[PDB]
Amino acid sequence: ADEKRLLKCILHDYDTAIRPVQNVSDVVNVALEVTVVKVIDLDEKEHVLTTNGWIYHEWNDFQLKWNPSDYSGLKKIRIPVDRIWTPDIVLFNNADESYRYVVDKLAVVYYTGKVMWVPHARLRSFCVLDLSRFPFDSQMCTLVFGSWTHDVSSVNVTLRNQSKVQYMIDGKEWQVTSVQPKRYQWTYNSNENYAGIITGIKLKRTSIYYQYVFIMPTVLLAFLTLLMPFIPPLGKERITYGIGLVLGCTLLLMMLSDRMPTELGNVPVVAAYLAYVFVMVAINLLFAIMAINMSMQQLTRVIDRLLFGSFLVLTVVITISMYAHY
Amino acid sequence: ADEKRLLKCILHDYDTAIRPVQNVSDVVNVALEVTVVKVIDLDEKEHVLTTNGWIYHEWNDFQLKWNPSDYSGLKKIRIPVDRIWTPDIVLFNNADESYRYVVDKLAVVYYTGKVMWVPHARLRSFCVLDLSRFPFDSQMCTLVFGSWTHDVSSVNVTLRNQSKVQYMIDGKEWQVTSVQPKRYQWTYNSNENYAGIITGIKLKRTSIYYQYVFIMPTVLLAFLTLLMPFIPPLGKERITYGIGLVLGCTLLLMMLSDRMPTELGNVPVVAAYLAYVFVMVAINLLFAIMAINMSMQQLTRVIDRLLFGSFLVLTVVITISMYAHY
Amino acid sequence: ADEKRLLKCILHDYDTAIRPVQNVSDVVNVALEVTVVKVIDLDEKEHVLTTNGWIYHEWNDFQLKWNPSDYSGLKKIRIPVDRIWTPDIVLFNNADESYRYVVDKLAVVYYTGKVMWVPHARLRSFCVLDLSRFPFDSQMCTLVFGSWTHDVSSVNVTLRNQSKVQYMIDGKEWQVTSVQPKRYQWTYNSNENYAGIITGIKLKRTSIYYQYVFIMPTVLLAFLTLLMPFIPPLGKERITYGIGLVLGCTLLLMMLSDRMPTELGNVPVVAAYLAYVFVMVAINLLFAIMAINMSMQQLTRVIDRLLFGSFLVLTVVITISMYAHY
Amino acid sequence: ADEKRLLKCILHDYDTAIRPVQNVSDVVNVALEVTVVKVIDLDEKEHVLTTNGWIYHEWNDFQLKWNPSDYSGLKKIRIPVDRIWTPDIVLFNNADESYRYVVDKLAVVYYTGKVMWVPHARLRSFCVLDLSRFPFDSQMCTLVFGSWTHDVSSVNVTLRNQSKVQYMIDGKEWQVTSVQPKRYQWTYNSNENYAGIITGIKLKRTSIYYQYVFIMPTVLLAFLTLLMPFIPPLGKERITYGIGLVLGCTLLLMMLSDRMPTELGNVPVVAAYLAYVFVMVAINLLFAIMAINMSMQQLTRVIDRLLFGSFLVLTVVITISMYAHY
Amino acid sequence: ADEKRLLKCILHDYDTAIRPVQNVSDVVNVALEVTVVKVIDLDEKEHVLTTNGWIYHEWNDFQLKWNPSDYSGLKKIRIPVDRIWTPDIVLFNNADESYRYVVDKLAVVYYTGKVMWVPHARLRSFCVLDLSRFPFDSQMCTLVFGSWTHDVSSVNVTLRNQSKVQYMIDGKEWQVTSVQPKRYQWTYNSNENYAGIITGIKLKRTSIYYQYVFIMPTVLLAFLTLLMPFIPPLGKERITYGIGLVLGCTLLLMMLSDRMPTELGNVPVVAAYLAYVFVMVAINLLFAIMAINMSMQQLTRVIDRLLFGSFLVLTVVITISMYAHY
Ligand SMILES: *[C@@H]1O[C@H](CO)[C@@H](O)[C@H](O)[C@H]1NC(C)=O
Ligand SMILES: *[C@@H]1O[C@H](CO)[C@@H](O)[C@H](O)[C@H]1NC(C)=O
Ligand SMILES: *[C@@H]1O[C@H](CO)[C@@H](O)[C@H](O)[C@H]1NC(C)=O
Ligand SMILES: *[C@@H]1O[C@H](CO)[C@@H](O)[C@H](O)[C@H]1NC(C)=O
Ligand SMILES: *[C@@H]1O[C@H](CO)[C@@H](O)[C@H](O)[C@H]1NC(C)=O
Repeated sequence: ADEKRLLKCILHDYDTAIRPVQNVSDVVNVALEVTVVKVIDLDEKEHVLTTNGWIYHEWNDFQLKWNPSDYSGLKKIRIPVDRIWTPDIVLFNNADESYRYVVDKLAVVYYTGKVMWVPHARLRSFCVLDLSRFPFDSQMCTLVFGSWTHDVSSVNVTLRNQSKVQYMIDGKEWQVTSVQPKRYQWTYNSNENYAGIITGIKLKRTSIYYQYVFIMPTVLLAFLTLLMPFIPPLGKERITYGIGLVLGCTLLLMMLSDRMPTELGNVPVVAAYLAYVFVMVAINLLFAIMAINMSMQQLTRVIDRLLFGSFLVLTVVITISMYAHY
Repeated sequence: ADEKRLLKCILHDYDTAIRPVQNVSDVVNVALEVTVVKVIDLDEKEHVLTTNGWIYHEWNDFQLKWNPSDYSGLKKIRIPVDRIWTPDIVLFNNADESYRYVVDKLAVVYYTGKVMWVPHARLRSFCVLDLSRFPFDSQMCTLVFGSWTHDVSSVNVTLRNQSKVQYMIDGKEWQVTSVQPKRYQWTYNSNENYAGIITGIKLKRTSIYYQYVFIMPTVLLAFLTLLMPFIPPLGKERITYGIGLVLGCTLLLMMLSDRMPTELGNVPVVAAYLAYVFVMVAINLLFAIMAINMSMQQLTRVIDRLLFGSFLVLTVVITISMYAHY
Repeated sequence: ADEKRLLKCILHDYDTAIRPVQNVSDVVNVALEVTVVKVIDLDEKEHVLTTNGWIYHEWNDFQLKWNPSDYSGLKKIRIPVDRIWTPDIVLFNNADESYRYVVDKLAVVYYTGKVMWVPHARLRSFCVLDLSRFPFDSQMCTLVFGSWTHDVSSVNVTLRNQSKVQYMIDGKEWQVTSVQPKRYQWTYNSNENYAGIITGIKLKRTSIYYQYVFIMPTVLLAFLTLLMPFIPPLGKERITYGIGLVLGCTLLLMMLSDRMPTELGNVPVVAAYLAYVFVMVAINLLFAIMAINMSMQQLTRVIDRLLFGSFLVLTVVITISMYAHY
Repeated sequence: ADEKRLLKCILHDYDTAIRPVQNVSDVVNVALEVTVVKVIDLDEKEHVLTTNGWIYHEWNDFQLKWNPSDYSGLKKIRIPVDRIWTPDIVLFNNADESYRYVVDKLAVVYYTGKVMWVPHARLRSFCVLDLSRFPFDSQMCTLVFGSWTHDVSSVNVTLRNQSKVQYMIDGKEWQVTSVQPKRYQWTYNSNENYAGIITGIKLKRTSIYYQYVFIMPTVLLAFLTLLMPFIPPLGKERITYGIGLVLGCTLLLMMLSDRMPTELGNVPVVAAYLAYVFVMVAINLLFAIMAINMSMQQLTRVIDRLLFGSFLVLTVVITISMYAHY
Repeated sequence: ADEKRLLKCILHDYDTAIRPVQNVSDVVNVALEVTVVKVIDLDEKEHVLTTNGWIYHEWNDFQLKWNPSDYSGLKKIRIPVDRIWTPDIVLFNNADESYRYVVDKLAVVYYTGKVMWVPHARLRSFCVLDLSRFPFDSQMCTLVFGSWTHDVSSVNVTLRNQSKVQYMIDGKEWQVTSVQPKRYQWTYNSNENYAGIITGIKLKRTSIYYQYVFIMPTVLLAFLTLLMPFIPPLGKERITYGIGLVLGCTLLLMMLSDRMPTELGNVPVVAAYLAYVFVMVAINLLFAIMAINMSMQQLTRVIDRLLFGSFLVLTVVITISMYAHY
């Protein structure tokens, strides 16, 4: 055939380690354009982001060079990567033990050595999450690419000439805002410098799950605690009501802890509000016990009325402070 | 022997990278028919679907050709895939890090190059699930196959001529309705175009587990809350009963949060009903507190009777709104 | 040496793809008998069965043939499978992504071509569980083996001449009853026919863990629920005691749903009894509420006495209905 | 160099399948001594033991034979296992799907063919646990090694001549008692026999975690239940206190069931004590209900005093029955 | 080209097993410098530490040598590890089944044989954690490297000449203090001796999650317990309040046990304080029961006043003893 002849005549002595350059001092302008097609998940327990995407490689090759006119056209040939040279561009903060690939076993070539190896992969990266806004958070994550082994003296990791990648991959759990990728000059040491590509993915949470699971039960428990001071001390249910709120707040705290991650910086607003209704319960149990001991003149009516007013105004201001996020 | 000499004569210089076509401009008509023999699971926590099945490959081969009359019949020979050409048809939204195979190490051949590579695999795909009807939902799943590396200019990914695949794989947990596969012409970019095969599996949930675990306790707590307004204010148990319902609703909310997935769009109907009975408990506890403070003329009888009637009508209408699904 | 000489002389041109037969129309009589030496687990959550065992392969080989008389005896030679032909017999409903092996890297040979390859493996299969009797169930499991690629026209998958495998692998968690293997002729399509070997493992549950965790607390909660009607209505404890039973039943339902699997058909007996004690606490709370509102002539004594009699007889008859299983 | 000359001159025709013996009837005396350097864990949920260690191989080799006198000394050469013959000695109850290795890629050799391959591995084995004494248990586990493929007619799996391996690997979670390895002749069938090596590791639980998490709360709730009969029937708190104990024992039962394994033989002592205190709560709630029923002559004082005495003596005798273990 | 001919001329007969030394008695001075760039996690459940980093390997190579002057410069060439010699330096207490690598498939070489292999890896090691100060702890962990197969007679595992690695890679969950690495001479046996490089990472916990989820609810439950002696015995709520505290403490214990690791030595301070609050509730319920029995002259007022004083001083002193950690 003809493709077999081309493979025989252009993979004669092509070692998979030799740098595909003519002049040793010259480098190869390896391009890159990473695209995320679907974000899988963002687990804050281990600060892992799992996003499905494809990485667009493109580099010139001095050794791969053939003319189509004598070889009957055939301007598109597909070569597996195991037989041609390959850049070592990998994601720096990969979560997986090994950097895995999907259909990264075949790369197209052109007559002017213009390979377009495009692996697809489930990138598992690390990003910092600011849970101060949690769950109404906008934790932007970063995907980073580059070569750990060789540096700018070997390859010039550059961005694609056409960077029309202003896409919005809207999902059912997150809304994704793509950020135009940039190039930064990494410095392994003082003498030598490396190259790197940064891309940004801004995640805005649009799922109702966390609101329904935390905000509604917590605010409604705060609602019952707001009505705590009304029960008369002699009813023998005031302290029982308070301890019931203790149990309910403890259950909500256990659930939130089961959900909210261990590796945390500042406390989330929902966790703070749950803690704050918990101390609400503590303080108004203090006042209920004081009132019942004093009952056995009865001026406790003014006391718990002003107490109710103070808790109304302070709880509503903390609630609006929390709501200002959304 | 005969098979050994046939292998020697037909694998002389068959590289595993060369496209098996005579004319370079011509393509190879690769067929496909995916069949699901047993669905394993559908985990909505990560929107993953695990289904066991086999995928049927069929393509003509120009190079592999022999006459059986001189070679003593032998119309069926079994060749491992590592020695012959192979299409890169893969599932687009694979959940696994790598696209794994089961007994995809041997493919049959015919004298007119008519290979029948039939891998078996545990396909792990992604689905979009409308949790509104959950658990009485019909979350359809799609399995999509195609070639990421090479495109229509290389292969024509086409459906089987005989598509009698109207089967129903009825399981003990899901009712599976097969959908006749379709072919869609994927467009990687404006200049180049690709091919793809999409199949559908409609999943009907027939498991008693979910409604037993959620609907029964939730409607039961709704029943108990419905009876709350009879408890006299002076009995010192109405508030205790209400806080007991608070604790029960909190426990049901914890179970729902543990089971119902985080990656959620609209709220499920069972979650809505649970939140609705939870705010029910809030409101009728408010009325109980107002009644007990007003007790210490006693018109609360008419008040809680009309209250009970209003909650009868609204609880029955929300319950029948839920039941309209089933 | 002599073993190296034999290997050089009898593995001259032995490709690992050629069918080891003299006449092409003739097939090779591959024997098989799977033996389970220790069952690991049976997880009903994903219908997975993990059993450790060994699979006995035995097939004649036309090509491998030498006389020991001129080769100084030596009737026992060990060959790794990577260099000899191997049947593709695999388990049809494997749960693992790939069909893995243990010490399946060496197979013995005889002078009259009687290879006795015996892999050991952790078989991970699928079972259908009739959990109506759960936990006092007898969920039988089936292990099925055969060749997906090649069929009866290639190999005759048969049982061993002697099938004395009537063993009982009694464990500390399961009673294992082996079933003699059977051969069934699988039909991939109308024109072609395949072969398969099925074996059965009857699993009796002898563990006390599930009993102690579910039946004892459930029946004792039902016991307390039975005593609820004796509490006088005016004691302000009947409603509190009833809601305490409601919370206890809710917690027990949480733990049961945590343990009992999602992929379910008919409801298990313990789950039915738990739902039934939920109904119990609901109904007797209804009657207690009616009694307390009616208290404010007091004929409720006859009412709750006949109520206790009716509920005692129905609870004991349902309890003996459950006990009839064990 | 010189080591390259050794490698060229001793790996001339070294096949990795030939048995390293001169006379075919003779066997090779393969020695072994497994050593555990750090036990990772013992999970009773799946009866798995994860222990880090190294396994010591030692066998004579006929083909490796060279004298240092003409070869400039060099008594120490390191050979990777891929080019040298190795025995198939593998753990008989391996828990992993495949038998994994750590730095089992290089083995030393001597001039008198005395290969000393010493792999390191995380052995994941199966052992039987007597949960009766749990947590104050001494569940000894066994590691068993041998050759599944070939038998005593091929290798004589023997123990090290110097077996001074009476070490104590004391950890922060388990007390490890080493047991001298023994050799047994495994019988695959009646005609042929195999070989095997047993080592024993006795695990004494010295952790305080299980005591603090189960014994303390269970005995403490038992302490509260012991004081239940003092509460007067008319105080309207005896029944509420009893149901609070019901909820407490239910919570401890849930957490214990979450921790205690499913694959269980006889009931653990802590589980038995928890069941005992739970039926304690049932019985004394029965007596409280009867006392309040007769409350509405009051001879109940003698009744609950003698009840307190009898249940105190039986509580303390069961407690000392538990304490006899520790 | 030039790199291709250099590779042909310098990988003529370079086996990947021969020690790269001229004199057999001489050793090769393999250097090492480990760097941790980002700690992932420290899971005390299995005493595992996951830290992302890179390992700096550097060794002389006698065979690998060229003169750049006649080879047109080219002072740095990139070579994959599969074709050159490699040290077997690995982490001694690796948690993973196999020692995995990231981009450890390419190593640079210099003209004076100064290979500078720099693998990157997710080190999963074992370290001892002193849970006494937990969560306000400083549990140091150790990473250790060395050669299990060959010893000092083969390689002199030395530390980097420039050890300016005094970096503080502070994260959002742990404050990381690097410790300058040291060299220790491991002794496999009496006759032979090995080498090893040890480095230390001091991990200070700065996360707010742990104290927020444990100490705050625990200290506030102790606070609520402290108010208990005020409730009058005749109010029929003191026993109910106490049993509510018992249930809350039981829930808190269940949550802590879910979080606190099983592999434990000394009890953590938070767990001890929780045990103290159980003792709190038990003792004050005992006194409450005694007071209510004695109520039916009333000198109990002095009793619970002095009880409050004694328990307040004991709780405040244990609280300040706990706070002395932070
Ligand atoms: C790499 O490309 C950038 C793009 O502007 C250029 O500034 C830089 O000089 C290039 N470096 C090399 C070594 O080619
Ligand atoms: C592929 O097959 C479809 C089936 O009708 C046909 O319409 C299309 O033209 C074919 N394309 C090529 C490139 O053969
Ligand atoms: C396979 O063996 C069975 C055993 O009786 C026999 O009935 C059948 O004819 C055999 N088939 C072939 C193709 O040898
Ligand atoms: C193996 O060694 C044991 C050690 O005493 C010996 O009793 C036995 O006879 C040996 N067997 C063979 C086949 O060498
Ligand atoms: C290894 O290096 C250390 C560094 O001082 C030195 O003390 C020791 O003697 C060396 N050993 C060998 C065998 O070179």
